[PDB]
Amino acid sequence: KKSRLWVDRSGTFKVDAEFIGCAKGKIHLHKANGVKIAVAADKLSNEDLAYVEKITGFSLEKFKAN
Repeated sequence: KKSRLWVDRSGTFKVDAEFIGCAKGKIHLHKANGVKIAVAADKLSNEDLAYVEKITGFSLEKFKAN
């Protein structure tokens, strides 16, 4: 795990970020730019979820749209 390029489901936004904590279905992210953001884990890309799954130990399969 390290500050990397995250992408949402639709590919509308891509962000450099590291995973800090996921809560209430959202992901708290700390960008490598030094900014802290909140990205919903359910409108995100499967790869990004698979990664945060590995950080957490949970499964975001349910959050993957396809």
